[PDB]
Amino acid sequence: SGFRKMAFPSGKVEGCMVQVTCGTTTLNGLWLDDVVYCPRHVICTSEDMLNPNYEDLLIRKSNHNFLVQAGNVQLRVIGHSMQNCVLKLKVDTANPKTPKYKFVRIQPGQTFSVLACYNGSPSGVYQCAMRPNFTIKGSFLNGSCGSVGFNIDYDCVSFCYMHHMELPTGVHAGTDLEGNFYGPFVDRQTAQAAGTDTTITVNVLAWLYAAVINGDRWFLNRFTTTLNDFNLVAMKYNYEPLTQDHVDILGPLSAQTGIAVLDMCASLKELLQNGMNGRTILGSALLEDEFTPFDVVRQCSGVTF
Amino acid sequence: SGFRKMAFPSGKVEGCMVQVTCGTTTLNGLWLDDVVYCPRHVICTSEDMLNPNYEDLLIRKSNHNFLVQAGNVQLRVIGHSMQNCVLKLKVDTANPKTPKYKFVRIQPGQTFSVLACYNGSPSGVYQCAMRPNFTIKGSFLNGSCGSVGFNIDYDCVSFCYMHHMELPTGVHAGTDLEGNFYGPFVDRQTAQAAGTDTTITVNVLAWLYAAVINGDRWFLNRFTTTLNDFNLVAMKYNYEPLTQDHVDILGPLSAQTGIAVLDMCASLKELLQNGMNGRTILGSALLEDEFTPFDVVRQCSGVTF
Ligand SMILES: *C[C@@](C)(O)C(=O)N(c1ccc(C(C)(C)C)cc1)[C@@H](C(=O)NC1CCCCC1)c1cccnc1
Ligand SMILES: *C[C@@](C)(O)C(=O)N(c1ccc(C(C)(C)C)cc1)[C@@H](C(=O)NC1CCCCC1)c1cccnc1
Repeated sequence: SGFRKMAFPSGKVEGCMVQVTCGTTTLNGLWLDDVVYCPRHVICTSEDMLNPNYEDLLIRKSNHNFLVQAGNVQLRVIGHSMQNCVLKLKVDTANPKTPKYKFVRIQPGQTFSVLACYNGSPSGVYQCAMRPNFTIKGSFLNGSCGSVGFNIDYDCVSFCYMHHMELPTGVHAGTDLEGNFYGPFVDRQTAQAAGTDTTITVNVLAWLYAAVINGDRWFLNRFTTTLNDFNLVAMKYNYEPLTQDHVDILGPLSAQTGIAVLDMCASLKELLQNGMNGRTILGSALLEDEFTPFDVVRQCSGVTF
Repeated sequence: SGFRKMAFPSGKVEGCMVQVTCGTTTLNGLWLDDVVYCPRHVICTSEDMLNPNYEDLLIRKSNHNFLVQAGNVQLRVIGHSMQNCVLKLKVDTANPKTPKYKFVRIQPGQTFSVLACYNGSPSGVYQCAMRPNFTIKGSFLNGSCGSVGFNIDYDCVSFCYMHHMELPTGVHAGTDLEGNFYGPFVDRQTAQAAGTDTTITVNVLAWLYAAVINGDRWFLNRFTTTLNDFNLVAMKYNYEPLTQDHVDILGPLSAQTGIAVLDMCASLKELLQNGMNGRTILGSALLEDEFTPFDVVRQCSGVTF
């Protein structure tokens, strides 16, 4: 019983983190087989952070300008390239601790674990979600660039995020591991604003199902509703619209609790119109939207890796 | 910027988890050097879960009845003992992946990371606190016994908790690694109730300091107060009383924000008397008490391991 913001075990990623230095900037790289991956802005200097031409800045750099350390060790760069917004440094030694892995580009509403690193050393692990506006509400300090986000499927690590920057609003932006940013953000010191951040409806429903499984029943009601009529209420409160694919993704939880999806939508509707009245659900006093339906089943059914 | 429930990287503990079977019960053990540690109730059977005599049950068991697996491997038990409520199984192979470690018995209000395991395989990692009534509000399913809680200090793992059981109220109880329970709980299927669960005041203050560091300023007020007068308000709302040691532990955060401890107490007092008025602090709609002063500085100053 119980329900917590649970991250994946980080062991397999810990072994992959290295420190990357170009001139005087030091950030984190990801060492997989014989390639090190890091944000390309490692090659920036102070004055061209406003509008750097990375291609131009790269002509003035050779293999030996990039210093890669894995712990106290030193690795030899024998090649370098730029793929969108990440650098790929080819090194002489394949990581002995490379796990089975793949690169995935996740969708908004999806969640992942973040291993926050500084100087190539892991500091902590937490869960977060890709928000509908393609930011993440992370916990990152100066130096955290190149930290990565991942999901684990048994023995296989799926890398989905590499941290690049903080926006002046305090939320965070980054790329997939092919270096394409999530959202419309660029790796420059310009005015970049996030759009409207709406609530991930299918995740809130999943979280109500978890509450039910754990015995928290007070919000369930007599009412039912329709997809169209719920989405009317969703739009006034800035909730993502619910589709039949979302209804289908909720099937497993519906089956376990005996509660149909549309009856749970009816319960959410009342909580949006009348609030929670100083009550709490699963220890929280607001509707939580960073647990996916899969996050819920894994926590309340015990999937291992 | 940002603030999340952050756990320690779990790599060093992952390598220590093994599967322990006695007859037909399978739970998790902790393999450190040539000893495996697990809850002694692994030797229970169905009918004597009401009141087992562990000493008696142990006379009918020899080394070869205990099966220990580390992954697909099998380890040889060459000795066994009972220390309070844990079994120590002596095996023929020292764990090659033993980290530097120590056993610590933590105090209420202190926090740690939990690696939830099933069948000796890690499932997820999260943070929790030892509550003032010596329970923990964890996330554990059947099979999770023997999962451990730990803090990390650079390279050294401090083990503080081993999970033993769930109470019928849904919270969790366990031992230190010397097998002495936290609280008055016993490893039997009897009516065991937790006492009053009060709020950890020094942790709430620490969390207000984190909010300030992250720019969340709206709760700060003109008032100040006194230790005695704050504790009057604390007792009506079931908050732990604040001592001068607690004031001193908050010194670093006070120094960083320029805000004296007693002025922050004045702000907490108003939030207890008038509530938060539908506002939120650090994304939460209630006062969070599972971050210690050290948790805060580590997150908002970047300690690595
Ligand atoms: C990458 C690193 C380690 O230097 C860093 O911490 N940060 C960063 C990221 C990108 C850049 C440029 C502008 C693309 C070169 C510089 C610095 C900071 C960060 O993003 N600061 C931003 C704040 C205002 C807008 C411009 C830069 C960082 C700080 C906290 C969390 N993540 C990243
Ligand atoms: C240990 C294990 C893996 O069998 C288990 O999951 N649980 C458990 C713990 C202790 C016991 C005895 C009674 C001491 C032998 C039995 C089973 C359960 C658990 O604690 N169930 C309790 C619920 C009602 C009171 C008696 C037992 C468990 C379940 C969920 C989370 N943690 C532990």
